[PDB]
Amino acid sequence: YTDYFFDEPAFDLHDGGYVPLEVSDAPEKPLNVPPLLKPDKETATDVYYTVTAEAGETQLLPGAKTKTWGYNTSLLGQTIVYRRGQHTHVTLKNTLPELTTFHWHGANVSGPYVDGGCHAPVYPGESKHIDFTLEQPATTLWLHAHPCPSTAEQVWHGLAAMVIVKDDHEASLPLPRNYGVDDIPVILQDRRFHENNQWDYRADYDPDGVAGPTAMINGTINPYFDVTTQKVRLRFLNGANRREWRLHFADDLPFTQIGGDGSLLPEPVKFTHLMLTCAERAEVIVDFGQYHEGDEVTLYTDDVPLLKFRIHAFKPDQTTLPDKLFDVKAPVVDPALPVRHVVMQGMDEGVAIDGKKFAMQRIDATQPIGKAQYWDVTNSNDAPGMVHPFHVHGTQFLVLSRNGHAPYPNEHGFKDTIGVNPGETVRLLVRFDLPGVYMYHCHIIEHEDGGAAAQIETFDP
Amino acid sequence: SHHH
Ligand SMILES: [Cu+2]
Ligand SMILES: [Cu+2]
Ligand SMILES: [Cu+2]
Ligand SMILES: [Cu+2]
Ligand SMILES: [Cu+2]
Ligand SMILES: [Cu+2]
Ligand SMILES: [Cu+2]
Repeated sequence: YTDYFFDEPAFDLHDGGYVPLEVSDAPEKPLNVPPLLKPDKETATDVYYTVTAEAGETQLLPGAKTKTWGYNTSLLGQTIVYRRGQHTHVTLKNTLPELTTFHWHGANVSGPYVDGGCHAPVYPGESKHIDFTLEQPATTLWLHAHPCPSTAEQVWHGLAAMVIVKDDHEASLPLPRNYGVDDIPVILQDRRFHENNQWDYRADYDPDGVAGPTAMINGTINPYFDVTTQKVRLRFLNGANRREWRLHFADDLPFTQIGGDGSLLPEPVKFTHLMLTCAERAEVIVDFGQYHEGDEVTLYTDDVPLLKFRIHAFKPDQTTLPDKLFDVKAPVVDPALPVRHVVMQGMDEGVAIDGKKFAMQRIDATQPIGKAQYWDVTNSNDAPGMVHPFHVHGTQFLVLSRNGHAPYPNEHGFKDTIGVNPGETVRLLVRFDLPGVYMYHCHIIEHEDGGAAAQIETFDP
Repeated sequence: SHHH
């Protein structure tokens, strides 16, 4: 028995071109925690932010600095806090040598301009302004680049940032919430270092997914984290181009998932082993109560150590989580509407959706706003296949079934990305609140760039 | 506990 929910035969580690992680010989160092991006101005009703994509240099390994890109920093980005109900104004500035896109993955905003996908280019040296008001539950989202094609290369350079959404309900729960002390991002990525400590996407390119052997956690090699509280909230984001993370602690220390892509979970779910596909988020609580000062607990993926938790002195907490975290209010399907069938096909260069590759001017589907529809999403890859993380812009969906059976224990909240196993049909409940144009695609980023993407137009009827 |  595998400890994870996905189908073992389909794990990334069965690919012929699989790249194992190796522990780097680089020095151990403190986990970089990206600072909170300070607003330009904030009132209760409004918040103003400037977000600048920029090119710089980061000391990742001894010797030469790695050339990297980031938002408001050299690599990755400062964490951006949004609040449900607050009118948000954002100045998007591009100081890169390439055009880019500012994609708010999981933010229910209008498409395709505010959404910041393929049709929202910001050229070098120019600025754009956007505004929106999030009307969605508290969760962890993220920002990343999304020029079509060239998404994979821009993310590789380092254009990803964690986005936190706050709401009244979540503020009232007994959760670690002191950012950088007991509540931290865990942005899981891999890279390959070449001569002079540089990255080289083009040398490492593979149409089925790029992965390197060195794990990078919040832009840090060989990180440790100093624990100064009994409980810690980890916001896991899989920011890798392709790699799956199979997370567990030494000695199978339990942890509890309280959150998924789009919302808190309806109920807490206890885990010893958690698998995350690309773009998935999982918020977990780890209780270090059994441990004493000077102890050490290692977070692993498979047999490879990722992050070392060094236990300092902490005040007792021993709080309980309620049995119910969040009320999931499922919409009613519109019974006039057919079941939508979406089929992901191919591997390597042959990836496609419903028989076609992406065309920027072509609309592939329509759906009325405010009306929930069943989407049946199929991964048609015969064995041996791979888990395809399917993502829909502009919405948070609910998962109803997997091959006619229950979703996984941690998939009863709102989600925007779901891993579809080979041969599997998952049934989703999908509603768009806002009119415009939205993409759906595989979130193995090389698959997206290789054309495994379609666009849907939503309209007011 | 090795993994896989
Ligand atoms: Cu206003
Ligand atoms: Cu404005
Ligand atoms: Cu994304
Ligand atoms: Cu997205
Ligand atoms: Cu184990
Ligand atoms: Cu996308
Ligand atoms: Cu794919």
